[PDB]
Formats: sequence, C-alpha cells, structure tokens
Amino acid sequence: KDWTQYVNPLMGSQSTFELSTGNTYPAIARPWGMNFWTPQTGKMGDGWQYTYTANKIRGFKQTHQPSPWINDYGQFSIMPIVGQPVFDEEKRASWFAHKGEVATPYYYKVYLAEHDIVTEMTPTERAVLFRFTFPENDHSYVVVDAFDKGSYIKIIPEENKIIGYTTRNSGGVPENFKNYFIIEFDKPFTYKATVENGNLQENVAEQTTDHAGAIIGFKTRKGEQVNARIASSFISFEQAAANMNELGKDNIEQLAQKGKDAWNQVLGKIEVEGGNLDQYRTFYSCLYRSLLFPRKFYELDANGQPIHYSPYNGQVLPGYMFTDTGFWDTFRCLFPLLNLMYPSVNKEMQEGLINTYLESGFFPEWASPGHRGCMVGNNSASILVDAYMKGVKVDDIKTLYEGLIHGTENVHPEVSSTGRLGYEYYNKLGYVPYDVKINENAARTLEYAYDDWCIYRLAKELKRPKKEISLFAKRAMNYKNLFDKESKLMRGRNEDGTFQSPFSPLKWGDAFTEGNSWHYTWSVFHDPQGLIDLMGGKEMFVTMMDSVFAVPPIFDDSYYGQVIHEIREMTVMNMGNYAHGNQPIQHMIYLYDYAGQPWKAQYWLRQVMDRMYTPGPDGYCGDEDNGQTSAWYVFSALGFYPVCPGTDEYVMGTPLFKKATLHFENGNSLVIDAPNNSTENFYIDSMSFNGADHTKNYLRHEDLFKGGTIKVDMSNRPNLNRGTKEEDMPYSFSKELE
Ligand SMILES: O=C1N[C@@H]2[C@@H](O)[C@@H](O)[C@H](O)[C@@H](CO)N2C1=O
Ligand SMILES: [Ca+2]
Repeated sequence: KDWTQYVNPLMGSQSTFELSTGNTYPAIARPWGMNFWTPQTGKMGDGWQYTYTANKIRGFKQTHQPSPWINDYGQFSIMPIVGQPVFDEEKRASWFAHKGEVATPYYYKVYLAEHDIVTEMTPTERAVLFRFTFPENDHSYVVVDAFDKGSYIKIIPEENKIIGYTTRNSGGVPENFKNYFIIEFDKPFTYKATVENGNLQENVAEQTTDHAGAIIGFKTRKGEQVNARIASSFISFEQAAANMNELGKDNIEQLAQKGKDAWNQVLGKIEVEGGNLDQYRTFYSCLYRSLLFPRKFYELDANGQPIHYSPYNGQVLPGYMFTDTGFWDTFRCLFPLLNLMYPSVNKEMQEGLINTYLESGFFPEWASPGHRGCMVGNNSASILVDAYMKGVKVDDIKTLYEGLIHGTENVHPEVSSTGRLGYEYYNKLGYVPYDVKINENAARTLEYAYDDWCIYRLAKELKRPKKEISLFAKRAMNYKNLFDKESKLMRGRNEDGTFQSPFSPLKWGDAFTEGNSWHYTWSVFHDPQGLIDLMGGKEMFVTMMDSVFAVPPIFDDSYYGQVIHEIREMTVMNMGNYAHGNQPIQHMIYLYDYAGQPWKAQYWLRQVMDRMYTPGPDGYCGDEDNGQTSAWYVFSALGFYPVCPGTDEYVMGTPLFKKATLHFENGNSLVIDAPNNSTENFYIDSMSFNGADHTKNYLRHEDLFKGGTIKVDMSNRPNLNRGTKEEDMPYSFSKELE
C-alpha cells in the first residue's frame, strides 16, 4: 500500500514575501535526510529558492535551508546544459512547466525546455543519483557550482570525477565550516574547465577562490543518459566518499523505489480512510513535512557508528547530532508527534541535544546549523521534558538536568535567543519589563513561565530537592504578572510595576512576537484553569474566546513599519483575529475544552481543517515552519492535540476521517472509528475507548500506547451536555496542590 502518491512536495511553493501559503520548497530527501535536494528557481542566495510561479530552473541544489528567513548553508548545485558552455546562473537557466515536472518525496524529474534535457534525481540520506538525458549534440555540458564566499573545486579526469567544497552560509557556523562534496560521472570528459569568479579556465584542474566552479562536457547522441553519483559530508572528503556508498550500485529506478519504501515505512504508521482525495493529499503532504526537520546531522563511521562535525565547536565527535529546527515553532506539536509516533527517532534527537549542550554550553532554541539569533522563549525545556515524561530518556539525566538549569540563568553572549534573554529581570520581578529595551518581553515572559512549569515537572519526577521544585512551582505562575484585570488580556509591564500606556491589544510585535495580545494571551499551556480564573470564570473566558473570531481583523503594524505577511495572512481569512498562520495561537481553539464547551472547539477546528489547508501549491494559510503547521493538521485530523507538552495528555477536538489507524513503535495499534463522520457531522455526540464510555476531553499517552479502538459517534448537532463536568477537564497547574 502506497501513501507517497498522496504527498505533494510542491505544497507551499506558491508563496511570496508579501503573502505566505507555506514558504516551502520541494524537499527531495529521505526522512530527516542530512542533505535535501531541490530544483532551484531563485538566484543564488535568495531564500525563495524555488517558487511555483518561476519560469526557469537554474540548477539542482543541495540545500539545508529550514526557511526563507533562516536561509541556507552547505549548498552547491549542478546543472546540465547544451550549446555554449556558460557558468552564469542566468544564462545556463532553462524554461520549464509543471506539466513537464514530476515531484515526489523520493524522486524528482523535469524537462528543461531550452536544453532539450530531462533531469532526474533520487537521494539517499547523504548522497544522490542524478540522471541526465541529453539530446544529440557536440556541446553537452554539466555545470557544477560551489557557490560564493570562498569555495573550492578540482576536476579529476582520470576518474571522471569532480570534487569541491562550499562555505556560503547564513551564520551559525564554526570558522572551519565546510561542506565537502564528490561527484562521479559515468562518461569520460571531452572538455574540462574550472571556473573562477565567472571566468572560464579551460583545462585548469582546480580553483580556490570566492566562487569556484567547473564545467565538463562531451558529445552526446539522442537520448544518451549520463549519470552522476553525488555525496557530501561536513566532516571530510574521505567521509564524503564513504557517504557515497549509500547509493550502492543502483540506477535511478532502483533507488527511487528504495526511497519510496523508506517514505512508506514512516507515512504508513498512520493510515487514514473514509475521506476525499483532497483530504488524503492534505493529510499525507502534511505528514511528510513533519518528518523532515530537524535533520540528521551525523554520519556513519567505518563500523556504522554515528559521528558528527560539531556545528558548535568544529571538532569531529562521536554520537548523534541534528539541527535546523526552531523550538519556538516545534515544541508546540511537532516534537510531540515524534514522541507519539516515532519515539525511537526523537531518541536520537535528544541524544543530539545533549551533545549540543556539551559542545556549546547551551541547549539550542533556533539552530541552523549552530546557534542562530531568531525568535524567543526557552522552549527547549519543553522539548527536553516532554520527551522524558513520554519515555524518551537520554542516557545522561545528570547532564540533562544541569543544562536545563543552566539556561534559566544565562543568555548566550552572541546569540540572544539562546538561554533566556532578560532572566535577571524575570527571576527578580517575575516577568520581563516592557521598558528595559528587551523586545517581545511579554511573549518571553509567558513562554519562560510555561518553560519553568516543564522544568518543575522534571524536577518533581527526578526527586530533586524541594527547594528547586518550589522555585519552579512559583516561577510557573509568572504569567499572572502580566494579566490585566480591566481588558482581560495580557499586557506589557513596566520595570516599576505599572502596566505600559497607552495599551493597544491590536498592536503586533513590541511586547509580543509576531502577534498581538489577542493571540498571545492564551499562552498558558500548563494552566488554562488559572487563566479562566484570572478572567472571572468559564463564561467570561468563553466570551473572550468568541471575540477573537468575531472581531474584524484590524491591527496596528507600527512596530514593524510595514504590513508583514503574518498580518496580511490573518486579514484575508475572514476569521476575525484568529491568525492560524502563526504558531502562538495555534492551540487556542482546544482551550474551549477546558471551559466545558468542547462542541465549540469541534466547530472551529473543522472550520480550520476545512478552510485553512488545501492540497495545492498554495496550500497553507501561513509559514509551514519545519513540521509545526503541518503536524497541527496531522494531529487535529486524528482528532486531538498536545495542548501542553510535558503532560501525558492530548486534548480532544474532532476527527476528520471516518477511520484512522495508528501503528505504534511498540507493536500495538489504535483504531479511531468515526463511521458517521461527514462534511456536516463534525460534532462528537459520544465516544468510547475499548467498550468503556469516555466523557473526558483528553486522552492519555499511556492509554493510546496500549491499543484497541476508540469509537466516535459523529453528528451534526452539538451535544450541550458531554464534556462539561470537572472530571472531564484536561490538566491545569492550578488544580492540583490537591
Ligand atoms: O520572520 C520570520 N518568520 C518566521 C517565524 O514566524 C517563525 O515561525 C520561524 O521560526 C522563523 C524562522 O523561520 N521566522 C522568522 O524569522
Ligand atoms: Ca511563523
């Protein structure tokens, strides 16, 4: 049974700076591939490296880029051509169309109109096989671009080989950073020239220069297939040569199929049925996107043991290592999806995190490949703890604990988004002041508070001294310190203790991060009852939640000086202030469950699943962000969501398919049966879990792992009585102390 047929790698590529519909590129790769490959439409250096609207392809690129904002490293490209041998990235470019293009997660094909050449490629974790089909011609060449900012290239004719290294990067790299690559052709060169800063140097074997390049060529007869075996490494040329064995002796088709099996082996852990083709495509495309980042950043040694170039100190060290994720996005539901469906993969990730801390002094927040200055919060604490509480345990709990503590009282000296910016204020005043020139201070405060709740949880589980437990228990309630009784919202707070004036809840940025108070106020994943309590009780809380959907999408962009795409994205949806396009509010709807109106969540979640996700190139309503916006759909379509990582709970929403089946790593399975599900039947009239009636609005990790069957009675009417009792509510820190 093949699920790859549903995956559309182009979903997200019809995106512009002014309005995101995903901001993705076609990532032709294995699951968590160390090296992704992609057609390249944009010019070198542009974060929009492939846009669906582009007329021309200028190369086939090894890329690691996690987003057009973070940009790229370890990047070089290859491009077959005919006619004059040109290195220029514009002159070598060829028209193409999508009806002449085939994109799968394991295989990519395209017809380059102006060269009359077909290109195909199938990657492994670290290597890729290209096959170029050339027309009849005296002058057929292949261009190899090592990119600029200091690269290297050497042609080695007596082995039909080219080698090189690329360094162009967007920060986050040690001084010795290099991506080492090798390229073997199966046809001898009849022409060879290296390129040096735009200059063609025929029969000059090698260059070390700003922008190194190489062009090789030959005579071709009609339909002649030239294959290139490619691999790279962050360690060395000798390791790059070892990586090339990934390719075995396979040709395109045999590799494609091993690639397709690899993907089916992971997509197939979740089988959905009983929906339309749109839904299958949207679901499995989203699932695929959730299985890409963070990337493997280790390589296999001669004995098949994991080793890695540290992007933190530049040494080569044994053990796991991953990168290219921003925890500010991915703590929310992406890493949780991994603890549920792929625990053994996140095991390697956590081992990796431990290695990051040993090698750099901090657990990372945004990493690409080393520490990068981007976003806010200390949400690594949530990643680390949620894993552990879910049975994904690192070997060195001692180091784990120390690293957590370390980041609660240090910010990284060159990367302000690593450790906690403004911890001093936060540890003393219980919040980050609005007026001390630390932006996004209210956002930092609410996340730090949650992050401390997680640490509290781990302190507790580990039998730490009551004094560490208590200190984090207290800090966990730090969200109270920004709550404004009048507006019933969170609000920037001055160093002296007075709230900032004037206050606009519609202002984006400033106190908050790419959102406004209406988006950020809900960031109390560990204690919604505490937030209800703050607002005056469930009814008022509900009244506030409704407003988010009902108010016009007015805004205040002064902080940014332009209508950034996250704002635009929100405005166009006609969903009030509900900005699903950005991470901070993405859990909000499930909150209804906590106030005893689960039917409202069910309504709104289906509106989102139905309207805000489509399977085409313009598929998302905002940035995808490395699994987060996608895993959201995956979770929601199954019918529940990790509102609060660190707990063992998944908060109930409403399933999208008539039947979904989870195959867990432990050999057990779980069938979620919604036989009456339909376009109109989105309310849950009742549930049962293995014959036992289930009224609660949450599911426990441990129970799901046991397997069996959950039955969902779908209906078009809201059941005003199910899920309203105190015992039906998911976890809030305020409750407890019990
Ligand atoms: O301008 C940016 N938009 C996105 C953010 O919204 C955030 O989701 C990403 O982690 C982060 C990195 O992609 N981003 C930016 O820097
Ligand atoms: Ca975003």
